[PDB]
Amino acid sequence: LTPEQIIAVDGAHLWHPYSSIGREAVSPVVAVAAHGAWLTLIRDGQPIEVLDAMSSWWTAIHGHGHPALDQALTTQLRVMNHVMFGGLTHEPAARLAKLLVDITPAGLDTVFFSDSGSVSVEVAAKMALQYWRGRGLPGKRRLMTWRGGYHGDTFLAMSICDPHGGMHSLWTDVLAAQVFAPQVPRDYDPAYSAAFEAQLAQHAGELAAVVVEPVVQGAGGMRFHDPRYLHDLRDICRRYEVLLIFDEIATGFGRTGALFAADHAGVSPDIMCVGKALTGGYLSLAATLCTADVAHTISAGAAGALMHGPTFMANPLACAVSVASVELLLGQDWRTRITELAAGLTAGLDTARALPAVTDVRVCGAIGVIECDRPVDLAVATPAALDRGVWLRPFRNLVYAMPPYICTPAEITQITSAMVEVARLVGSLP
Amino acid sequence: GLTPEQIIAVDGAHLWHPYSSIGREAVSPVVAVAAHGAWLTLIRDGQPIEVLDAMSSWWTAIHGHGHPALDQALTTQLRVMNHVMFGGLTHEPAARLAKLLVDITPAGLDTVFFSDSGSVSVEVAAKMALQYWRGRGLPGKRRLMTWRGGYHGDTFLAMSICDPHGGMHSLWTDVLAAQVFAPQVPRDYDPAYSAAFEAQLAQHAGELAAVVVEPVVQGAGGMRFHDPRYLHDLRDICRRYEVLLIFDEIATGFGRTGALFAADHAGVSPDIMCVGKALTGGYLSLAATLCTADVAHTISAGAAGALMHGPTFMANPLACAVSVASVELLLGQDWRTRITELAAGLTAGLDTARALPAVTDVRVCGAIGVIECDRPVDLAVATPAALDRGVWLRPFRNLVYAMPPYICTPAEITQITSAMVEVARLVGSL
Ligand SMILES: *Cc1c(COP(=O)(O)O)cnc(C)c1O
Ligand SMILES: *Cc1c(COP(=O)(O)O)cnc(C)c1O
Ligand SMILES: CNCc1ccc(Cn2cccn2)cc1
Ligand SMILES: CNCc1ccc(Cn2cccn2)cc1
Repeated sequence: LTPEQIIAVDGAHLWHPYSSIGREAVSPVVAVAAHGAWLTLIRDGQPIEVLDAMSSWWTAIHGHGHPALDQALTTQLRVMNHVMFGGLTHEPAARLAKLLVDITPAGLDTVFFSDSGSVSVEVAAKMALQYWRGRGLPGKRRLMTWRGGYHGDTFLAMSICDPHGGMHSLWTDVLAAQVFAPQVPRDYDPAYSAAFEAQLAQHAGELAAVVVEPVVQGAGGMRFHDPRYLHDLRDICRRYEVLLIFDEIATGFGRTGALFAADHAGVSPDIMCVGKALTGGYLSLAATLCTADVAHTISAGAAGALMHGPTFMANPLACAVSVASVELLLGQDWRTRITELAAGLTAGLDTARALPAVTDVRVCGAIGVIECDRPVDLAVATPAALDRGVWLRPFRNLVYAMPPYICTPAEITQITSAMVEVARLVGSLP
Repeated sequence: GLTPEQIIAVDGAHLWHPYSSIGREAVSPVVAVAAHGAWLTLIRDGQPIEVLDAMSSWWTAIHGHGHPALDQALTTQLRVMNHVMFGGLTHEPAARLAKLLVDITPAGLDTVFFSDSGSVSVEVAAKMALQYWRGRGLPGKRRLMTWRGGYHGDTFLAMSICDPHGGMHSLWTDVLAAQVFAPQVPRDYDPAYSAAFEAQLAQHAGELAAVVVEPVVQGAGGMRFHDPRYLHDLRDICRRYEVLLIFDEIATGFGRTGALFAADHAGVSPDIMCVGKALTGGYLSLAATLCTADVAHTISAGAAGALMHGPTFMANPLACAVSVASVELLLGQDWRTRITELAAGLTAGLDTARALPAVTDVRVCGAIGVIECDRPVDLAVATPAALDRGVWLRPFRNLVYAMPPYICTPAEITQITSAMVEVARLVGSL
């Protein structure tokens, strides 16, 4: 298919994320190649090279077409594409589970693989609810979280999305009614933790778990909070016997400057979800980890087996590329790499602070954010970014980047310059 | 990795398997070290043996493992573009697959929403149905109706339409969305069943968004078959009472029941349809939810807004590319004759099971062969019995069944059915 043919088929038949099909002002851009940190897109009938500043929704940490990851896939493809995990096991699953248990916060020694982040959150919730059924306390059936959060798009995951500002707000009437603490602040305030504890204490007998994104809340607004809050949550949850679940689907694998964001606080949750960067952006995969005690208790009493089992559970292809991606991360000085990236983002975004439509500029590891005073118009932002050789995808009032770890300092500067210019056009601005 | 004994050790310590109580399962996973064509290489007593994948790896590997055309499609795509985000970008594999799917599915399904798993595609179908009625200004239409014996995945909304009387999610009924269940659909056609279904639906019509069923064959809920005429009745009932019709074809799609889609046996089209499993030929996780023009347009009518769903790996180029090849390979051969031959082989090979003391029924529909027993099938007995006969079988409940790859030769089907009969014989010796 030519790019024009692709556009025609796409307009007629393809539903895109978070959209009203046939009603979007900004049409999809055709992508025809991806190599390293760069995408080849078609614009005005011609190929242009642009930086993947979004890492393809925060997944492509080593860039595209990395030879180690490519070859891990093709090596597994030759041996065994896939077998059912119901009754069988295999080397890629074992290798990946071993790696994940070793690098995640202490105590997480059991791994349930699934095919997507939203499913891994549903699995985490199922684990927490079934845990309490195994304990003979089935009244512990609600979840608690703080506002500003996002945990995926399946119906239980939607129930812990921010109720007012979250994308799933219109569904509140049909979702499980969960417990919400106020928005966690950026700076540490002991009063916030005290109030969280008081609220949790009131509901403890009906709460299976607290579920939060640690340190960085991504899709709900790119908000950062002090890691000390996580220390407090761990303490509160321990004292009131509520399980602690960390959703690290966005924060995992070095993105915030630590291997997992939990590590900024030295905290271990009872259950943890990972995904996105897990596969280096090649294939869909996610995992839910839990402690041995959680795993055992889930089938205690009359609770029985954990009744979940995705058809493509522990897919050899996805596991094999994930193993390579994780090993590639661990085999380099990733901490210094992310520190350099953060410094580049900070330096490059500094001039945005003085722009009239900019409310805040903030950086956490390989995450750089310009918060604006109005929603960002994609019809204006997209051409401006492409004109500068950068693929950016703003949402709400945020112009942000989560670039591949392989970006050179010059590439980071190109990205930040494009971001600054997009921000200038938000408030330029007719 | 890397030896089978090392794999077993890691697996035992760290890996949760589907539908199981980790650390409490009597039958350990068998190590798989390769798969090619219709065969798996499994480790039995430290030795690698080749056995037939009679299950098609949970009903996905319709062309066998490592089919050169599907391998090639994957590697070709890998060399150009592994993945880009579908939020703002489009690409050739997504367009090619969407065009194929709209062309080969029941008439009227012209819009495709890709996702990463079958369970998610069911949640998307439900979200579409609910949002459709919100767009029509009828937010009271928010429940689902189905018949008993059904299965639709493991995420929490999908669980709500699993049969709560003995279905795998039966313990959760108290916390799931309360749906409307008609009695078990009979095998033989009885107009009285449809008349009763209609009377029940009529009472709930004002609160029903959709009827959701598996057409012709109910898989995970019990390998039950029903007359396709029932689907004709459902279409008519749904039309007359203004309730959407959703067919979950995740198990029945792509030729499995002898028609390209099971709906084709009845000559009807649903308003929304889910596909998955065999979609990728069993290489990678992918699923899709299709809907009519009316559903797509309405969903964002009446101020209902965008469809707020968007999997991170939505429309993954690798998964789409191998699916295009799988679908084209199916369409480019006389698949209908192939399935007819498979059905004849299964029927001929399973006939001797009817006389066995523990066998209550033997039934075949397309490339699906089922021996139903009068007691649960002990995996500890069935597994080595089948393996010693060169066949991988995975019974569940009281069912010894096969859904073999379409590439199975008559000799291979004879081998599969012989193993099934021996398993059934062993069941009845208690
Ligand atoms: C396999 C299947 C699903 C989806 O289950 P997953 O484990 O998510 O693949 C849904 N519906 C039916 C009828 C199925 O057979
Ligand atoms: C991306 C993400 C998810 C899962 O979303 P998917 O679209 O299913 O990948 C869940 N939680 C968080 C915090 C995420 O960033
Ligand atoms: C793989 N998830 C869907 C699915 C669920 C149950 C079944 C039947 N089964 C149950 C246990 C083993 N197989 C088949 C597919
Ligand atoms: C891809 N599903 C998770 C997810 C949801 C929202 C966002 C933020 N976003 C919303 C629109 C474009 N980006 C990022 C990841």
